[PDB]
Amino acid sequence: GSEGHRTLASTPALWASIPCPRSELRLDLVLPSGQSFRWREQSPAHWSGVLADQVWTLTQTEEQLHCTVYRSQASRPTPDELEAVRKYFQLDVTLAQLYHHWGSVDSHFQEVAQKFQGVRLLRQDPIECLFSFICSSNNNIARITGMVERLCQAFGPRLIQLDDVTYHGFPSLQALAGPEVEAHLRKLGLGYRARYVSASARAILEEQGGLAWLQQLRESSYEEAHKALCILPGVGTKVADCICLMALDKPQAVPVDVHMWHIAQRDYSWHPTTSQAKGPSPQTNKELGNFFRSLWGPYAGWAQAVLFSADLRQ
DNA sequence: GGTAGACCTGGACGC
DNA sequence: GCGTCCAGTCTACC
Repeated sequence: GSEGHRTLASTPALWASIPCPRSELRLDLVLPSGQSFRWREQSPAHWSGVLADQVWTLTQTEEQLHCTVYRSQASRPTPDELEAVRKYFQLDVTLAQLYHHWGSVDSHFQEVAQKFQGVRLLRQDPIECLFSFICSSNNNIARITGMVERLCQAFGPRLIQLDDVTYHGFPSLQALAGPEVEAHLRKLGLGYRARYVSASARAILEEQGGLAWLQQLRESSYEEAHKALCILPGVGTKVADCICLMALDKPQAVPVDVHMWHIAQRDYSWHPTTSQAKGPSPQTNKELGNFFRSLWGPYAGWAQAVLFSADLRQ
């Protein structure tokens, strides 16, 4: 009853709603699609994870996004806490308006969008986003998901326990910059990226001015922001774009990877022009990003997520 | 300036 | 069953 992960049906009084039609958000298409790696569908149609330093479980009906929080006598999420959810899913951005625009300038998008509605971008914390995607390079979402979980378990603050799952907040720069972190991360199966994590945590704390340097990129320009991030070990052009798009409010950033290359070739018959190489490379990857920006506009990164998510389902 | 080529770790084939 | 293919970043040369 009062134990384990909650379900909308079991603990009715322990759920608050936020007006949100499935056309504006589809949890099943957003939470497991490689944006954030910290959400799990513990119960069918119920996703649990850490949001703003607290554990939440989210579920939705046709017109509502039901939220419950685990902090203190159990109670309903307050209006202020629900506002944390709204900000995380950037609910002030009307997805139906973006879908209309992209579909208007791109016939292929319109065709796909019809079947994959509700794919929006999460507004993530800079640190979590930075290190989660450092773990993403040359890897698959399933494996990345485990790496991130073990990393948080070992270096992140212990939050709450539901059933046999103990939730952890994301590790601080200081913790990731700690001694022997690399070796520990290797035993945790992060592979060569273990070095990237330690190396990048130390570089930020003792070379770039710390957390302030990162959070500052949020007001800087996409070009500026993307440039500064590539300085970090393990952070190439794709990772930097992921961070710009998902944590630094740069909606035009388009992370170029294997999926986008297949998509470009299969669905748009795209081929590099300003570059001589016919395959992925720093120049062609860059050109591909500009191509998608010219095609979709200021929110090209968001449109990317729609096709990426839909390309995942296959 | 622009490349082949290792670099962790499995799940997924193919034979 | 076992050796590949596959889900970016770094770097030693050309």
